[PDB]
Amino acid sequence: HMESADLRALAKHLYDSYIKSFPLTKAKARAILTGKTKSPFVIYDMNSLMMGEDKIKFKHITKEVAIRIFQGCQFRSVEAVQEITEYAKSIPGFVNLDLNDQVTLLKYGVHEIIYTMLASLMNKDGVLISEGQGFMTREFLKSLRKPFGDFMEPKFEFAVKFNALELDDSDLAIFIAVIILSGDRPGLLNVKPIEDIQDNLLQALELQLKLNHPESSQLFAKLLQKMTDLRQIVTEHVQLLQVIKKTETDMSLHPLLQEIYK
Amino acid sequence: HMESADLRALAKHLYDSYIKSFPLTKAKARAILTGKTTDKSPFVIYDMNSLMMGEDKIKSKEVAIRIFQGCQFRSVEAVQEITEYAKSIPGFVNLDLNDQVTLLKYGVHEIIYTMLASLMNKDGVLISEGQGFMTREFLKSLRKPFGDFMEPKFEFAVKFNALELDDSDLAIFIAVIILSGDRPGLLNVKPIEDIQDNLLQALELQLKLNHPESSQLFAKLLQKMTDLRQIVTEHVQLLQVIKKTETDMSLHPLLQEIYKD
Ligand SMILES: N#Cc1ccc2c(c1)c(-c1ccc(C(=O)O)cc1OCc1ccccc1)nn2C(=O)c1c(Cl)cccc1C(F)(F)F
Ligand SMILES: N#Cc1ccc2c(c1)c(-c1ccc(C(=O)O)cc1OCc1ccccc1)nn2C(=O)c1c(Cl)cccc1C(F)(F)F
Repeated sequence: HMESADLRALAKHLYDSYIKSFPLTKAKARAILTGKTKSPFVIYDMNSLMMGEDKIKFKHITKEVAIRIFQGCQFRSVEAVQEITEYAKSIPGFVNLDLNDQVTLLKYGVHEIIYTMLASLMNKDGVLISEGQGFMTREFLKSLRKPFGDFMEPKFEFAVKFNALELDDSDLAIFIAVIILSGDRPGLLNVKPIEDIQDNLLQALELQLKLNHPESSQLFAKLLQKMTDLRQIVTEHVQLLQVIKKTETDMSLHPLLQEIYK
Repeated sequence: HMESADLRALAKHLYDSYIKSFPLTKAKARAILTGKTTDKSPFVIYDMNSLMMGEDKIKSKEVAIRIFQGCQFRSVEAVQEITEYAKSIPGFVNLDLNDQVTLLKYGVHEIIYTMLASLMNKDGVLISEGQGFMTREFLKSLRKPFGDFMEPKFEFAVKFNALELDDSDLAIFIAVIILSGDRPGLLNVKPIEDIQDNLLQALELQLKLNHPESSQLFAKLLQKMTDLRQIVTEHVQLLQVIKKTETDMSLHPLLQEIYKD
């Protein structure tokens, strides 16, 4: 169906575009998390949060602290959506799809991709922020009041298991493309070219994982099994947000801000 | 990890055990559903009157309850058939005993949905070992919550059935579902994953040999193991709500144990 050279070309194409599209790759994030490269500024409690937003001055972080961090996660997610959207245009065939289907694939895909790429920034002890210039501890995030603490912890829980696959950026670039080209998103008009592109991406991912992880038994199957979960986690996620909206009233934004985050 | 001759041997073993464990294969269900055979034709239940004729042909409760209890009775038998099949999977009975219980507890429902599809087409489902056929339309028109309890099974089945898997494919697929290392509370994840790795390898080769023109059927089938997780969760959220409303219903103790947490 496809030749190995075409699959390697597709894989290289996607890695290159993935490098241009996302500000902090997994390779650089890991160097920061491990201690293998200016230490990031560490946020571990209320006082160090206050110094970090007065020193680094995070555009997301800057009345109650738990609310402020939660909304900072939203600000960054909105940024990620545009980065993923630009990445999608580099996937071969994507821009030739019907315009409504492009929108639909992005609309229902970004949540899964944001979770996936968040893991690249996370270890069991915390998460990089502001392009790796800061590090906020898991314990500080989990200890936020209300439901905000239990909103943060499931991301870490997923990340630790996903990170045990030890995927690198060239693996992730194809994996992310596969998620986008999901022919079962609701309301798609023309499923057939979407599945045709996804089939080529899956062949590419399969070959990429055998060449890059030749000792990792059935990694391909295990990664698709993670694409199973991601569906669940995302559904859990939206049910968490809606509960927050109906319970909390200290969370009103300028109506324009609400529209941006709609 | 395993060689192809070993993978083909595992596939044949599993298909043999599957035939021995499940009385109504997909091959026989399809022969019944397709027809042009006088001897295998089912009696079709499509409304209240034909249900009552069916009990005098195929062989005090409100109709939706009676149908619902028929589903439970057969689900319990399915659990029994799946348990018997599971013990034939190499390595399964050598696992920690608590993990065997745990794998069955979280696996039977996903398997029941998978094998229910074999009995289904877009118009209804085989019952009574294929002697009867109850229409989708009749099931969906049951009152209360029972009508919409039936329909999602059909929605999954029409999509799963588009893969056109036969029984030798399904025997390996079902084994993979059972040997899932991510079930909550497992004690020894690694020996389960080691078994699943061999079953996945076996499934991969089996689908390439049996569906050589079916591009990426392996990946599409594992993606189906996605939905199944969703369907099962919707199922229990319906089943519990029904439990809280209806008391003319009692669940079989085997099923009761499975749904606890
Ligand atoms: N620790 C943690 C934590 C917890 C919940 C989170 C996130 C982080 C993030 C997130 C995603 C991507 C990136 C990135 O740099 O690539 C950075 C992120 O946060 C950095 C950050 C950490 C600490 C305080 C402020 C910001 N997103 N998010 C969501 O909740 C989320 C998700 Cl996963 C998917 C879709 C939509 C959303 C959201 F809109 F609702 F936010
Ligand atoms: N159409 C349809 C329909 C709809 C809901 C159903 C079922 C069928 C079945 C079921 C499962 C396996 C088999 C089999 O022959 O292998 C047969 C089945 O039904 C046949 C049949 C249909 C109509 C009237 C009488 C019998 N089970 N079930 C459940 O609801 C179910 C499930 Cl999936 C898992 C666990 C527990 C349950 C239950 F206890 F709650 F019932």
